[PDB]
Amino acid sequence: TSTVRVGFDTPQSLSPFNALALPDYQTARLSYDTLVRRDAGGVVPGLAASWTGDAAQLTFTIRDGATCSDGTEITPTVVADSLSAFAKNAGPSTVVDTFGGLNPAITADDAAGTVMITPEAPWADLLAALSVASTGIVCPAGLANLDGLNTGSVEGAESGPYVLSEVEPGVRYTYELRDDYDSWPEWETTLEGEIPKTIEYTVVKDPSASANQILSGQLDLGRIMPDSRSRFSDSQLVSNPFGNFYLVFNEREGAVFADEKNREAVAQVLDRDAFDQTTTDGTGELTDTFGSKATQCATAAPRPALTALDESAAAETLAGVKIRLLGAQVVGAAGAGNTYLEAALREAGADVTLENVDIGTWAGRVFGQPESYDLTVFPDLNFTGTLTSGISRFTGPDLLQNGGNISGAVSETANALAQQARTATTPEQKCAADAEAVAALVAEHHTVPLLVESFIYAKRDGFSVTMLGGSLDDHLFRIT
Ligand SMILES: NNC(=O)c1ccc(O)cc1
Repeated sequence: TSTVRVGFDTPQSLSPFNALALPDYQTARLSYDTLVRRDAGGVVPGLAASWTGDAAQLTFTIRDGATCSDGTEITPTVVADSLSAFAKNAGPSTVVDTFGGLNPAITADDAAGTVMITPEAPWADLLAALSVASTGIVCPAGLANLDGLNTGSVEGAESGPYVLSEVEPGVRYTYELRDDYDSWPEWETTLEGEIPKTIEYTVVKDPSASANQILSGQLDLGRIMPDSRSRFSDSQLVSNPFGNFYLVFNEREGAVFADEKNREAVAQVLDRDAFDQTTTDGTGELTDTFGSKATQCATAAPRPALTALDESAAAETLAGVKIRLLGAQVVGAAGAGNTYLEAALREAGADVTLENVDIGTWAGRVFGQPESYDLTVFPDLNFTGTLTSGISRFTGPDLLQNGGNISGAVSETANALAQQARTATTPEQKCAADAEAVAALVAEHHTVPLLVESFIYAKRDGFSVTMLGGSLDDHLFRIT
């Protein structure tokens, strides 16, 4: 057999530029190629053979024999056109995350074979950001039709190994391997087995449905909730550390969590052990910061001072307070963590409405309609492997003003600390700024850092799956 059938969530977009949720990145990974790719000890050559520079400026030398699905030579102008189109068309949040601002300098040179990126101020995260599927290269046929990229394949747009051949919206996305592609990344790791010719990315509505369809052979790979583990042999399971979870409040003037006393009361109600039990059942790990111990600066001083549980004080504060609680269904099986949080808030006398929605709908709400909810457990994908990703959700200009500040938080201290992380002379001054920024954001009740989850793949005999270098959107499927 040459086909793999993979369980996944419904995409909200098949355009790299509009990618916000994991399924969007999963599809973008098959159809488009990024300049660099994740492997152990950092980043590996992909569509760029090598690069030079630092936080203030990077120069990528593009690789030879790189082709689009029509035949266009992938040249410096093709890449710079793609990366410019990304900078202009992607969500403000993911652009400032990639470039430290909305107006990077991007300039090709077909003679030199170079693509030069000059962020409007130094941005360390730029290199790691260009490993992320959403920065995958869109060939000229794709730039001609951006509305087309959203719903599936526009002939010749693909820089990547697969073309989406059949689409059944919200059901199945059938990918076929292109015969004219040997532009694989320069992996240091050796993978056992063969690149699948077909990938059937198959929407599962539910974790129970995921498990059943591995067990009955309707699926070859698929995500399992921790409760389903015992249905499988240890050999059928591949567990990786994945999303890092933390609270995000709507802190805008007139909203209930504009008032810090209300945010503190939520912190006083959220038992982090109980939240971990409901969400991961002990397959995950608690974290006081925006990442795991593998995250750059995540062990540097200072550690945040978390608000202690105080259910009595919280009951006085939240009596009849109206809370629009938005929940992603990845936060525990069918959003069980969001259910726990609603119940802890209701127990404190709050008038809580929970909307538990699929990851695609959740992402559209958080990034498109920020004023439409009060509180969410944010399941972050820390692509860049730094604390910067998380700090950006709470600092700088509001998302409403084309910034990355999802919450609309105004922390003077954290804003200034985000600025000194950028001016930092050394890695150590950078970690001290990042660490102090997280401590400040926790001390002022802008967030509660919760946990790092485990992504558990359950698989059938003859199928492997690998995640290299702590990567999140680069699931390496193989037939064995
Ligand atoms: N935006 N966040 C996501 O798309 C996401 C999806 C699944 C996770 O297990 C974690 C994060």
